[PDB]
Amino acid sequence: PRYLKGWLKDVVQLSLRRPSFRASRQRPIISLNERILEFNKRNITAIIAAYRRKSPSGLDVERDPIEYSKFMERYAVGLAVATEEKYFNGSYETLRKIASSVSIPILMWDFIVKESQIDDAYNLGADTVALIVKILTERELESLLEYARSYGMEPYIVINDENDLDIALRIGARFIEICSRDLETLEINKENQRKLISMIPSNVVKVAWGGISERNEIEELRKLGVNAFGIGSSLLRNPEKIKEFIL
Ligand SMILES: O=[N+]([O-])c1ccc2[nH]nnc2c1
Repeated sequence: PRYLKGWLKDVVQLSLRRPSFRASRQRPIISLNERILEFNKRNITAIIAAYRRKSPSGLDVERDPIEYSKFMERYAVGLAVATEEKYFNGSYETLRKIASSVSIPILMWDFIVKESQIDDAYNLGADTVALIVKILTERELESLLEYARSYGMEPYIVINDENDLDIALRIGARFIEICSRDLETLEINKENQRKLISMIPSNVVKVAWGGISERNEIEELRKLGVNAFGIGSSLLRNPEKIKEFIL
């Protein structure tokens, strides 16, 4: 990984030691980036809802993951499931159960630093996995991106600044999350997010993530070319708010 500090250094050491999941996949790969493009063609707002318990950017929320996921199946373009253990109180078992209960695309949100975590994502039923430029070298990114593609997944490349966007372009990312939240400091900068969005070619599927809370900001971002919108805490507090974000 990269040289890191603070909680990101801790979570990378944890991920390096995380045991593998050793069962077989029991569902097809359902492409999230293609379903986003289909929603775009249907002029349906494409919302990626997240399930987590703890978060460095929120108070804990304890709710039933299956009631939540089955509700979101009716409205969301896909579901992100936070599986990191210490800072998100996530679990592979939770991802496994959600993936078995719904038929929309599932993104595994974790801090992927070794190929076995991609094996894990595949075997658990996730359709794609996040790769975070801030924690990986260019060599590691390209290797993990190629490894995920060899399973038929199109990884979800997470960027937060200009250096990250440069690396995402270098490595041939086709599916990019422009995250407004710096993971080291937890600060949000939407001006920087919009600058990055303006520098991404049209053929890349773009997801805006980070402090999205209002229908009007979705519409503004869609006008700038963003294809889909990620929303965590707001929907974890009140799932039914997604109906307003779409309608
Ligand atoms: O909790 N999440 O599933 C989740 C998904 C994507 C994100 N991007 N930035 N933070 C994120 C959190």
